[PDB]
Amino acid sequence: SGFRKMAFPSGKVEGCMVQVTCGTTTLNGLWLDDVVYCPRHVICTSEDMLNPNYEDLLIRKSNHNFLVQAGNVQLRVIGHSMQNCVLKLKVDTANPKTPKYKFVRIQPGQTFSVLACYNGSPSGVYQCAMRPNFTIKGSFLNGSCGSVGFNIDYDCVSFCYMHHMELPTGVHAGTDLEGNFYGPFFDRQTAQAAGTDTTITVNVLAWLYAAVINGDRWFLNRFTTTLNDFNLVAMKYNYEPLTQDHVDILGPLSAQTGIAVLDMCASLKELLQNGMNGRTILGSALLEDEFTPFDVVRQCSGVTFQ
Amino acid sequence: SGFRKMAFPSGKVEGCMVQVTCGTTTLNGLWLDDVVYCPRHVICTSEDMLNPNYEDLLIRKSNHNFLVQAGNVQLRVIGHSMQNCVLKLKVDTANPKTPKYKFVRIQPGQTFSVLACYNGSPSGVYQCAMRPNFTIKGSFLNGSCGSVGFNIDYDCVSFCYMHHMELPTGVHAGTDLEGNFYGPFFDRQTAQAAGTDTTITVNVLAWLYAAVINGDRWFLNRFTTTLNDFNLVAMKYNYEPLTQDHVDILGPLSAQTGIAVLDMCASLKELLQNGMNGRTILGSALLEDEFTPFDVVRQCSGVTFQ
Ligand SMILES: *[C@@](O)(c1nc2ccccc2s1)[C@H](C[C@@H]1CCCNC1=O)NC(=O)[C@@H]1Cc2ccc(F)cc2CN1C(=O)[C@@H](NC(=O)C(F)(F)F)C(C)(C)C
Ligand SMILES: *[C@@](O)(c1nc2ccccc2s1)[C@H](C[C@@H]1CCCNC1=O)NC(=O)[C@@H]1Cc2ccc(F)cc2CN1C(=O)[C@@H](NC(=O)C(F)(F)F)C(C)(C)C
Repeated sequence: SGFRKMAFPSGKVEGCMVQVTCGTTTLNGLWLDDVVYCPRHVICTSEDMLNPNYEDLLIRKSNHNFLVQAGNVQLRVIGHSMQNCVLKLKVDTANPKTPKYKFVRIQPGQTFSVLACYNGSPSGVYQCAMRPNFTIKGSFLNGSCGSVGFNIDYDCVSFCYMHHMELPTGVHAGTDLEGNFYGPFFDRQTAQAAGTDTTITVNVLAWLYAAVINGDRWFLNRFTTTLNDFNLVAMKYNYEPLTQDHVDILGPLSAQTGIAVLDMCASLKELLQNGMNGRTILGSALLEDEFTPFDVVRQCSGVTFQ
Repeated sequence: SGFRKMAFPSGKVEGCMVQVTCGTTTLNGLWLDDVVYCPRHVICTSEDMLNPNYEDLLIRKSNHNFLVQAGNVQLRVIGHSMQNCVLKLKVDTANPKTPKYKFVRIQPGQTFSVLACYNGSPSGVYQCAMRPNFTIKGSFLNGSCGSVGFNIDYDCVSFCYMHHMELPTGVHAGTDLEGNFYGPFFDRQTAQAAGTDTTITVNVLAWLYAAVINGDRWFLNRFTTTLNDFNLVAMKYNYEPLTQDHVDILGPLSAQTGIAVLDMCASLKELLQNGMNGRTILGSALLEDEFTPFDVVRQCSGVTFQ
C-alpha cells in the first residue's frame, strides 16, 4: 500500500554525467559511448546570451576549446558537431558505464524522472511530466542545464529530456536528446512564455483508479456519463479532452477495479463540480495529473484492496 | 525555480542491493563490504508468520541454508548472526561497489529517500519522512522487505531505514540498520497499529519559507505571535509543539527571507484558522510537512526571489 511520486533509480544515468566547459561557461553533459551531449549554448559568453548565431559562434571554436571532465578525469575532445540545439563532442574515451539506452521524444502528458545535476555531479532525482503546453514544472537552479530526464524499461534507459531554460513563470523548457525543443521555445533570451496549460485528464483518471486500488472509494458515485457530455464538463474546467484512445488505455485499470472508464468519468465530473469537501485522495487535496496509467500500474498492486 | 519532492540519487545504494533466500522466503538484502544485512524474518516459513521465536528458528539453520544472489552471481554465506531484528550474513566476497557509508538512527520529523526493491532489483525511488508516530507513509508491496532508506552527504551514504512491515492503516514500520524498530512495533503478526500521528510543525514552516524563496508571499500577514500562543493553536490543530531549538534551526531560512520565525508562525496560525481559500502553495492545497529545513536549503536557491 501507499502511493508516492516515484522516480526511476538513477544509477545508470549518474554514471553518464560529466562537466563541459567552454570559455568561462560550464554546464552538464551526458557521456554515452564516445560522445558527450550538452546544450549548445555552452559556447555562449556573457555577451552572447541574447540572440546568438550559433553557427557563427561554433565555427570560431576548435576541439581544444572544449573541456570535458568526468569525475577527476579530463576527456580529450576529438570532434564536435551541432545537431539542432545540442552539441555533440566526440571524446577519446568510451564511457565504460554506458547503459543500454535509447533517445525518445515524448508526447505531452508523459512522465519522466529528472536527475538534477550541478558541476557534473548529481544532486537529486524527482518525477515530472511534459505539460500540454510543453513546459515542465521542474526544480532547477543556475548550473543545472544539461541535466536530463529519462524513463527506464528492463535496464534500457530512454532519455527524453535535456534541460535548457527557465521561463518567466518559473517553469522549464528543454529539448529531446537530438536537440529539438519541446514546444515553441528557443535557446535565446527573447519574449517567450508558456502558453496556457491544461490538466491532463487521462492522468487524473489513472490516479483515481490508483486510489481505488489502494482501498479508497469515497469519491465514486452511482452515475455514468457519455464521453461527449464528460468532455463538455472537461472543457469548462480547463481539462484536456478525453479520447477513445485514452479510454482504451485505461482499460486495464478499469478491469482491475471493476469500474468502467465512463463511470470513473462521472466521478471525476462530480469532483470537478463539487470539490473535495475538505477530503483528500492519496494524500492530496488537489486532483493529481502527473501519474500516467503506466505509472499507476508500475507502482500499484495488481490486486485491488476490495 | 520550482520545488519538488526530491530524493537523493540512488546509484550508490543500487549497487548494494541483493536477494536473500531461506527456504521459500526471498527478500532484499544490503551488501556492504563482506556482510549482507536483511530482515531476520527471512527465516520464517508460512507457519512461522505469527509469533516466531527467532532464536529458536535461527539455531536450526546453517550457513548453507541462506542463499545470497547479487545480480546473477551467488555469494556463499560463511557466517551468520542476528542483531535485534536484522540478520547479518557474512559472505565470501566484499562488495566492490561498497560506498562510503554510515548507519544512523534518525529522529522523528527527519526525511530520507527510499529505494524500493523487488527480488534484489531496484524499482523506484521516493522521499518520505519518519512520522512522529514512527511509521512511514511509504509505497511498498509484497516482496519489498529489506528495501532501505538513506540520506547522502558528500558521497557518504547514511542508511537509516530497513523495511519490515505494513500496518493495518497502510503505513509502514521498520528498523534502523542495527535492527531496532522505530516506534513500538515488532516483527510479528499481532495487534499493532500506528499511534495517533501529528503534523511536523517545523517542517511546515520550512516549506512556507521555501514558498517565499521561490517568490510567493500571498499567505503572509502583518501579525506576530509569541511561541506560547502559537503552540496553543498548534495543539488545537494536531501540530507538534514548536520548540526554541526548532526556531533556532529555522534561523538561516528566516535570515535569507527577512521573515522572523514567529512572524512565519503567525502566518501559519492564520492558514490553520482560515484555510487556503482555494489557493495553493508550491502546488499543494495542503500544508506540506515532509520537507525539513535542510531539505529546503538543499533544493532552493540561496537567493530569494524578492
Ligand atoms: C542553465 O544552467 C544554463 N546556464 C548557462 C549559462 C551560460 C551559458 C549557457 C547556459 S545554460 C540555465 C538554467 C536556468 C537558470 C536560471 C534558474 N533556473 C534554470 O533552469 N539556463 C539559462 O540560464 C538559459 C540559457 C540561455 C541560452 C541562450 C540564451 F540566449 C539565453 C539563455 C538564458 N537562459 C534562461 O533560461 C533565461 N530564460 C529565457 O531566456 C526565456 F526566454 F526562456 F525565459 C533566464 C532569464 C536567464 C532564466
Ligand atoms: C515484506 O516484503 C516481507 N515479506 C515476507 C514474507 C515471508 C517472510 C518474511 C517477510 S518480510 C512484507 C512487506 C509488506 C507486505 C504487504 C504489503 N506491503 C508491505 O510493506 N512484510 C510482511 O509481510 C511482514 C513480515 C512479517 C514478519 C513476521 C511476522 F510474524 C509476520 C509478518 C507479516 N508482515 C506484515 O507486514 C503484516 N503486518 C503486521 O503483522 C502488522 F502487525 F505489522 F500489521 C501483514 C498483515 C502481512 C501486512
